[PDB]
Amino acid sequence: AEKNYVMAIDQGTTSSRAIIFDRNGKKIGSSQKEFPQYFPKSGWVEHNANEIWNSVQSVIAGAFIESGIRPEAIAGIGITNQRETTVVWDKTTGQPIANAIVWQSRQSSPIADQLKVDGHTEMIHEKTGLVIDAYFSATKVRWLLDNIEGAQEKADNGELLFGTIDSWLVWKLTDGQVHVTDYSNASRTMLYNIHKLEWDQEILDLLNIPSSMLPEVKSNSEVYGHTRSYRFYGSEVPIAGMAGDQQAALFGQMAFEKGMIKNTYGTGAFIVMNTGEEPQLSDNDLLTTIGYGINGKVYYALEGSIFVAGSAIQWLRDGLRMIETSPQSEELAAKAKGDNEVYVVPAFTGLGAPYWDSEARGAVFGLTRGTTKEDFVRATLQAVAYQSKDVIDTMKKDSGIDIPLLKVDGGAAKNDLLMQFQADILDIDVQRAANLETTALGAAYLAGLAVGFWKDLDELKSMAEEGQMFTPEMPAEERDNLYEGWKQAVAATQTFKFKAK
Amino acid sequence: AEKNYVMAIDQGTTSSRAIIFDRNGKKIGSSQKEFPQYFPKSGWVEHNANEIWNSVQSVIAGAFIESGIRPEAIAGIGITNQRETTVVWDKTTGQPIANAIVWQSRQSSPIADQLKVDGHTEMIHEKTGLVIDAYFSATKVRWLLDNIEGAQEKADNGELLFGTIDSWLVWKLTDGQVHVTDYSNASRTMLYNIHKLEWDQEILDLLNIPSSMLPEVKSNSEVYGHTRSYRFYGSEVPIAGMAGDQQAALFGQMAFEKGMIKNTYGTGAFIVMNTGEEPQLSDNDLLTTIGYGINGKVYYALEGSIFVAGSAIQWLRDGLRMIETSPQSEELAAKAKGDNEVYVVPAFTGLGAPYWDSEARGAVFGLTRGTTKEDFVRATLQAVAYQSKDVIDTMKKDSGIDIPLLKVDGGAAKNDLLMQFQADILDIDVQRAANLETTALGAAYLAGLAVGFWKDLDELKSMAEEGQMFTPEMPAEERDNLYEGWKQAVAATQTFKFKAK
Repeated sequence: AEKNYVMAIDQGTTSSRAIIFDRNGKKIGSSQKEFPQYFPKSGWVEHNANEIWNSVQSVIAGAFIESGIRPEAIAGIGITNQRETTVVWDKTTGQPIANAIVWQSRQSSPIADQLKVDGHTEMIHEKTGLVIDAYFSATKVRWLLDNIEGAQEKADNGELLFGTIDSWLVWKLTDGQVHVTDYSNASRTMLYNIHKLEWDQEILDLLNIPSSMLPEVKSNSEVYGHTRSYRFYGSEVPIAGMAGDQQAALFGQMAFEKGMIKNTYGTGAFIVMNTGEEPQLSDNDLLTTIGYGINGKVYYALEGSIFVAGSAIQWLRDGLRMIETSPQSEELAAKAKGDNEVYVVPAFTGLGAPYWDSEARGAVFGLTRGTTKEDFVRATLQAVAYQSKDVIDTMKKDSGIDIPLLKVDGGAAKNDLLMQFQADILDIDVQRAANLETTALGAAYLAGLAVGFWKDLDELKSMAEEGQMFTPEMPAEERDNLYEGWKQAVAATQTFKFKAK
Repeated sequence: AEKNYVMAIDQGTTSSRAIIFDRNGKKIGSSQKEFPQYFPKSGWVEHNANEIWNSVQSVIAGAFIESGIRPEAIAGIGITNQRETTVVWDKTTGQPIANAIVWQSRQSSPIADQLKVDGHTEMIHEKTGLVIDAYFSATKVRWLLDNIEGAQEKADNGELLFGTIDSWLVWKLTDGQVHVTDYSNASRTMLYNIHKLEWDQEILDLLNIPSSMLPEVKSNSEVYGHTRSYRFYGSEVPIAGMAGDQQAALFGQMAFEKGMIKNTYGTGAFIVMNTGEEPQLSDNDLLTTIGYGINGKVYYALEGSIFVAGSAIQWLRDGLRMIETSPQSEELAAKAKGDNEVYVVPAFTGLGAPYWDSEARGAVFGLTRGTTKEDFVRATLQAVAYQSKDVIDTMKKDSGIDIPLLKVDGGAAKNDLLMQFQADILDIDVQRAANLETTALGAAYLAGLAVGFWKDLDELKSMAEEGQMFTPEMPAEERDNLYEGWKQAVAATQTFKFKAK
């Protein structure tokens, strides 16, 4: 009955993963599994919430199998997830009313556009810290209530429940007894007032979304409940940590103080800076969101979202069929002999921060007869490094402070050439985490703190390990020219706004 | 809780699988997973027994996840397995002393040859119904005790245990509380007397194998014990059915009466005929083994083993890299345009029944400038149909009876073209099971009968499923020419016995 381990579940965009950690933060067992991605229409991205649940069941079992640990030895469970993605389900049957709409989907953009034409931009920003876009949960719920036959009526009759992925997983783990979400995930819905810390009745009324659908909002570190005995191999394990994946990574990077910033390279790339208990500054071209709430306090953050990063490589593999495997991209890019003047702006679903141009589409520039597959792949990889600079330069201007160090993590961070390029273009040190899955580590820490597995933040910091440090080694003239080309490439991309009439 | 399902675990040569069945015998959930194959020296084949256990834990979990059924709803578990494969482990640590030696391995052939030169053939055949060969467990255990430093002494002191895969799995499921095996698996060890129904001391003494290593032998349908709640996802479930995979298939085909025969096409192909409560003395060139023990009686069988069947296709994929995937073989074979005079005799590790020539190796004949990849693949696939005829003709000769019908199952039986060819060459009806995994079905039936899930054999017959029937449609002339060529090819293969030095 000795509880010597904590489990973290990371439900991502294209795969789910579960990891069991010991008191020292060491990985004892891990498992990962992909699940189906659906693209019913150009720009639309959907997931089957039941398939997501099955992938989570699979990796939880997989982690126990690799570790050889008994479920009764788990002290607590932490859950982290792809944010914004929306699920609406029937409370009695627990069956989703349709596929979940992924954060990547643009299917609800017409609703978002209408909200802007009505002049609600400043209003929404004041309350939520966000920009009006189909990226967030709000318009996705509206889309579901508009397009799923009889859904609005069911919702008005209090038969339907809304939830981002964290809420959906806890509902499953507690078999319908707990319907909750944490501050971080709630702030990404565009339905939550991040200053008053409550669901915004004004926005809810505006979008005709009943309150009966909404989960209780709680902190990121506390016992929300426990797994049903039959939901965790006979044990009732405490579910005590919850956070959106990018915020969990911030916590896992131990970015607990104002100014601390990180970038996670995954399906998309997300730069997040801790701004403390007071979001006292300008957040122009960025997002003001809740980093995490612990010990009765709420810590805000500034964020810059780059929608397409790893998915650009997936496109080279599945769309153009240019590369056989995603990891192969690194091999090909390292062999590029071009002048490095080719630019790929993979804005498949619009440009993210600091642009926020939903009308822009993917583009390529500087192509010559000598451009090779290697050059094309290299340009595609470099795009995330360039836009990360666009975001960091914006943060520096908004915060007014200086950023001498960037902590990084995520799958793509494994590419040494790319991380070196990132440091080179930014002209600041880039410190990679000892273990790329800092997202899961962050969730584990939140749960661990809630159940006393770890006594306080200081004990966490004592587990810190030093990861590979990448220092700039590129002249000012070169990096200036490289970045200038990128700026002009994005500008040209933004001029192409063809709309068939 | 209410028990409305039965689970079957089939631990095969290259993969493991778990299937959950309902009262009507319908599949509610299934899962399969491959595990590592090790080839240390040419002719040697080994498995890591812990990796096999992990593959089983994986598919058990996968079957529950796909089915949506809870372990508390399982009435009983049936276990079936690759036969002969040997594991020797430390009773205390539970750790295997080395990799398990697979039935395919020839590493113990020097030990088997030495037994023949010493003239023990008649003695062994009379006691076990088998032939002296590295195929069976006996020489594998001796190999382990000869080559694993300190193993013999630990065995003499009773610290080591021996077990075929079924025994190892039950040992793992009961966390070392039960060390048992069934009649069918014990009969394949070449250490068990199938007439007296007990381990044979004379053979044990001959091979210097301590009786302290041996498991208790029980029937194929009875509760051997219950799972430990932490070894079967939270529940203590009866383990009530156990049988070698080929015998489990025989039971699943419902070949309960004397004369009923079947062939299972998988990694290898095995023809098994039920001989009733009487072991057939006229078994020249074949094997007399135990089919299964149930209702207080023991039913024997006559067997013909074709070692290389599906593994020949695996060879075309991984060895010659002639085909991209195993299923691609059928598509290629269907396109062959040659006159079908190319013969492939895939005796990689020697010829099985009715030849039993351990010195023969793989060979090909009838090649011409016009022979294509398609022709080569078709010839490879046809080899199993030809040797199956060699086996069936031997059974007819030994039993002195006709065989009008042959029931077939197995993953490879899915090839309509191959099954029709089988029927054409044999000139008899070939009835394929509606459910190719009759092996798992047989295991589920044995376990079901043991826990009263099904009351009797007549109830099993009631849920019988009708499969595709294949009738001969090839003229005697073509039929005889095709087969005559095969006989001449095998004869030529047996003349090549080159031994360096």
